[PDB]
Amino acid sequence: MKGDKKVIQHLNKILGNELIAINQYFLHSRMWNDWGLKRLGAHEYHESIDEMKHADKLIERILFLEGAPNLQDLGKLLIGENTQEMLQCDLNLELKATKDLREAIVHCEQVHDYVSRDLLKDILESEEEHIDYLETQLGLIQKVGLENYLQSHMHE
Amino acid sequence: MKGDKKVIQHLNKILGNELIAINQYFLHSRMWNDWGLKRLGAHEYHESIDEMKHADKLIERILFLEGAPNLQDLGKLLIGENTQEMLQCDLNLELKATKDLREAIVHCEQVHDYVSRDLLKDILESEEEHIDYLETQLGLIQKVGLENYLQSHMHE
Amino acid sequence: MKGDKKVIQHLNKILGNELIAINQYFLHSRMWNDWGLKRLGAHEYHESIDEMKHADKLIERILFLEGAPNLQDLGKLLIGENTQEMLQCDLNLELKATKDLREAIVHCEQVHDYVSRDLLKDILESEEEHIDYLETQLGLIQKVGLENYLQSHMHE
Amino acid sequence: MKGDKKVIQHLNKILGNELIAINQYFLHSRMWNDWGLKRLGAHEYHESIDEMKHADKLIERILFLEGAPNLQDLGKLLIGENTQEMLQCDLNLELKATKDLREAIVHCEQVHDYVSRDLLKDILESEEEHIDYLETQLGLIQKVGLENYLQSHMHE
Amino acid sequence: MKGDKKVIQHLNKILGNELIAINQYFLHSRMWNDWGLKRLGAHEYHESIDEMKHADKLIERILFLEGAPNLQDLGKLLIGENTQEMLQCDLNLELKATKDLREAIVHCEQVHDYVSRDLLKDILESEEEHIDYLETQLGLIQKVGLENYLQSHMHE
Amino acid sequence: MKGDKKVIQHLNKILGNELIAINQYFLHSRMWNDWGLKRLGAHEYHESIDEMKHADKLIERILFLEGAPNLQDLGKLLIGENTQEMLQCDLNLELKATKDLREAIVHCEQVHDYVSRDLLKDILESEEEHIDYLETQLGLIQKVGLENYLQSHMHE
Amino acid sequence: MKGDKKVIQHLNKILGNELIAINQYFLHSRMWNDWGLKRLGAHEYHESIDEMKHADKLIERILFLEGAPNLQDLGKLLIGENTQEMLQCDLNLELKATKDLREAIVHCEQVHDYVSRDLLKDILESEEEHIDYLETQLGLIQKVGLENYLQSHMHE
Ligand code: HEM
Ligand code: HEM
Ligand code: HEM
Ligand SMILES: [As]
Ligand SMILES: [Mg+2]
Ligand SMILES: [Mg+2]
Ligand SMILES: [Mg+2]
Ligand SMILES: [Mg+2]
Ligand SMILES: [Mg+2]
Ligand SMILES: [Mg+2]
Ligand SMILES: [Mg+2]
Ligand SMILES: [Mg+2]
Ligand SMILES: [Mg+2]
Repeated sequence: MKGDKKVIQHLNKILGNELIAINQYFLHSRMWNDWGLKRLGAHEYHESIDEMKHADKLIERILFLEGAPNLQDLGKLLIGENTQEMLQCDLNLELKATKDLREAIVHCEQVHDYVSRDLLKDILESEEEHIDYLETQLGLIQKVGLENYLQSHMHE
Repeated sequence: MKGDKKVIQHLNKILGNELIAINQYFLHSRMWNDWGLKRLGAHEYHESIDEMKHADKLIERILFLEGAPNLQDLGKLLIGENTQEMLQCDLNLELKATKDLREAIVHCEQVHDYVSRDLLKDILESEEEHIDYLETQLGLIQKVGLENYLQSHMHE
Repeated sequence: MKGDKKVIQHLNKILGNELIAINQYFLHSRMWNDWGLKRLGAHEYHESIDEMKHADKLIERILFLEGAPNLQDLGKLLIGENTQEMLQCDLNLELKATKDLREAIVHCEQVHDYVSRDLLKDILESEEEHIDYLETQLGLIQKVGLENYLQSHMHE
Repeated sequence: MKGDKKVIQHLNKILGNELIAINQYFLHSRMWNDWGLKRLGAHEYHESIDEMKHADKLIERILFLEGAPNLQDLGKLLIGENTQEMLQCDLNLELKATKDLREAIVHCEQVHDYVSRDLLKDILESEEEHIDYLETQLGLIQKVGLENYLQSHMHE
Repeated sequence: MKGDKKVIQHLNKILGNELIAINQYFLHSRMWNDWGLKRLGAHEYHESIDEMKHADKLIERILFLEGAPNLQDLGKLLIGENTQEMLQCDLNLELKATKDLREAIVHCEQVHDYVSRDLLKDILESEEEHIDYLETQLGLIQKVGLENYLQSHMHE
Repeated sequence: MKGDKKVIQHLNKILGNELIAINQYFLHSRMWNDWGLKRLGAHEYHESIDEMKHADKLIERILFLEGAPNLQDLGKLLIGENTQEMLQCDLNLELKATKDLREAIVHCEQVHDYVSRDLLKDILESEEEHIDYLETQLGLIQKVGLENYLQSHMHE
Repeated sequence: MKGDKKVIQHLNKILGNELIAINQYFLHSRMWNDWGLKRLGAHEYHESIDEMKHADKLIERILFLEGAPNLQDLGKLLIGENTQEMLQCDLNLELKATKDLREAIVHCEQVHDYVSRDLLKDILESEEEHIDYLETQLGLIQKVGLENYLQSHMHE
């Protein structure tokens, strides 16, 4: 089914966002696991997996719409050097991701690609939940203090 | 069954403290969830549900006694701005609530409405349990420090 | 995550409508139960629980958007005094609730708060279900007569 | 297998009658559901699924005999404005359908297409069961009065 | 609940398309079964059923909005003559159906019927899935050859 | 029960047709098994069994009507050289059987042997299902090519 | 544990080959699914996941050896335009990978990183397995013809 050319370019840019997210989160997860902070390791693993499945849905929809998914161009991964940095790196990436998603939905509505709008909304619902998770972890670092925070995240 | 007009007014006043407590404890619980203090939030939600169950039995009786239950005149919620303050706000609401129950129960006794008294004594017993919980948390903030106390209420 | 001010104002308004509905529907339920019309009491109870869950999710959404939920302001409860009027009251409240949900959806769309839009769309479909129930009961009173209608809501 | 061209004509006629029924009964079922007469909706809904199954078997048989099933020429639906009129419309349709069934069996017998005859006899048997139902609902409306009849069909 | 009269008109037009597809997919399913292409027959059978489900919802919504569902009017079936022709007819039909769905959605948004919108969107997502299936069968016919393609759909 | 002399003679004739088919189908089945076309072997085996069950019920009826079942005079088997001719041989035999079944039924009706007619109708229904099967296989050889057809019938 | 810095440069090279592999195989999978070659898509999906597991174990050995994993530099993805090109692209990549694996292993042996060698020997076995699969599919396309080969990979 021939899709709108700019819809597809939007979808490929979200995909590019999801592809940065997949790898940033995966490496952060394995750093935390590596330092002995398993609870964070595991939680960040699942965030990564989540973006993979978003990427999958985006690849699938591009192909249906007779476009060409772009998995070659990998943007800038924001890699913190401590827990507090890592969390804010992921939050910076999610805030870039959310306005880009918002850009695309406006366009889908213009051209009446409502199915693609809905796909993007469900993705946007999920990135807003990751923002909440992330912000809240920064808050808890202030309320309980970094050392307690890390302590609460050694084990599962 | 025609009731005592003043009992009904005591019952509506107790009902009135219940409705404040429902909205306050509920709002406090979501606040605590929102901040990542999910254990504090789950406890406070069950407190709110409890107050809902008292209101339901109060309403039921008022109607049996051919009064008119008052769900319209909501009073002032005591919303704290941090955890210590939120606990103390629940406490104050409860000290007020218990003084009004003791007064209701005196008048029930005087007019021989012994079933209404038994209801209020049950509720009173539940409010004193609540007070014990709140006083023990404040106690615990002091023994272990606010930071450790908040850490032990992040997860379940 | 900071959200649009007129959005949060819109949510606190929808929330205010829910709180009216919680109290009004709960009291009508206990009223129908008190009169021996257990089937109406059961159904009306479950409407009140529905409004409660909607209010929980608004409250959760307002806090994430860094707003301050308003459980303190409680509008005019519309209590009927017989079955026909309590139903007509519920309906009038629901029609006001859906005019406000539409306007608040319009606004979330303009400002690209698509997740808050989707939440409200969900609540709105719930309210339209409640409107269909309310309207059908009033038609059924006309079809089978009030006495048969009440007979059919005696037993659970 | 090449069948009698005229037998095929009858089968296609019978089919058309069943296509009217499907749509008539479905809409009637859904009108009744919409008025909160859930029991009449449910029964009428099964009458509709019933005619769909007859239609399936007529389409299969037409094809086997190398006919062309005609699902294009939808005849006149008989929609009522109230329960009693809806039932009387169902009764009118069914009585036309059995006159045609008997015509078609007469021709099947004549050309020795005994299988087709048997197919139409089994349909005829269902159609007579449906006549019996409709005549009995109309007779019960008289015996218990419309308001009781409809009360009895409010809930499943 | 009073619906916008031109929403109801669109709903009835979508209903009208659904009624064509029901009859057209069912007849195609029974042709394919009759030719021994039973995997094609079953899959086509379930596309028919799914359209019957969309019709049901559309009739249900129209009656709620005080509309009158049109099941008397049946547009032009596109009956193919062989497997390629039948699939292409189903695709042509689906392309008309998605166009009218977008048009109806634009209008629902305009008059703020966001629930009708959401329903129409769910259907559109289903219609688009049927389009992918059809385009995909047509493409496979080209990759594997018609003889093999049909071979692969003889047995269930 | 002394049955009609000519009814009994028709039943012996239909039995003779069954006896041919039994042997013809059993030999075709074992030829297809012997050539490694096991799915055709199995299917033809079950057609053989079915004609055996028909021959049983005819023998039981003939004996009840005080006749002599003729199992001795075996008509001409139509044995084919390749899959295509075997299916066509089966079909030719099935078309002679249905002709004799129709003439026997006509006679049963004139002399009012209605139970014999009902027996013969059930067999006719089975034979038409076999005619359907056989014609459909000859059509699929045309559609997928002989080599694919046979390929799809090597393994059970 | 301070590990050899050139080993760590190998591992990051092996890792960067896995990262090409993941994306390449995951796009081929989804192209195959989008063409209806669902058995090819599923098989290539699992090759993708397999490489993702390889990528995970290398990141972990690197972090433990005190190096910094590189997920930022995405190699050249070899994306075919038909099934046969797709498989040769996979094979092209896998021979580049095995070359790099053997280099890296010889170096591990020099410095006595026997444990990183054993991890590399395990990955090398996986890739040789995948080379066999890919060669065998190319050789099967010659033996059975492309139309049969794709036909056999339509369904799962
Ligand atoms: C750094 C690169 C990647 C790493 C390290 C990685 C790692 C993993 C791991 C460990 C799993 C779990 C496999 C299992 O044991 O079940 C997984 C699953 C998965 N991956 Fe990846 N992956 C990467 C890239 C990608 C990409 C680029 C995509 C899509 C474009 C993707 C899509 C998926 C999907 C759909 C799953 C299945 C998730 C589920 O349903 O559980 N991955 N990945
Ligand atoms: C801001 C106001 C309120 C909020 C947010 C609220 C919310 C809730 C929620 C989320 C539940 C759990 C329902 C479920 O998931 O099954 C609940 C249950 C319940 N509510 Fe409320 N509610 C409110 C006011 C009230 C009032 C005023 C009453 C009674 C007069 C009431 C009576 C009840 C009862 C009896 C239950 C069931 C408890 C049980 O037996 O498990 N609620 N409410
Ligand atoms: C007004 C148009 C129609 C409507 C609204 C409609 C609706 C429905 C619904 C809701 C179902 C049940 C689906 C499920 O939940 O599984 C159904 C089943 C079915 N329909 Fe229809 N349908 C229509 C036309 C037709 C026609 C024209 C035919 C055949 C020529 C047909 C054949 C069938 C069959 C065979 C079934 C399955 C019955 C069973 O459960 O065994 N339908 N229909
Ligand atoms: As083949
Ligand atoms: Mg496609
Ligand atoms: Mg009373
Ligand atoms: Mg104490
Ligand atoms: Mg927050
Ligand atoms: Mg045929
Ligand atoms: Mg209505
Ligand atoms: Mg005897
Ligand atoms: Mg270390
Ligand atoms: Mg080899």
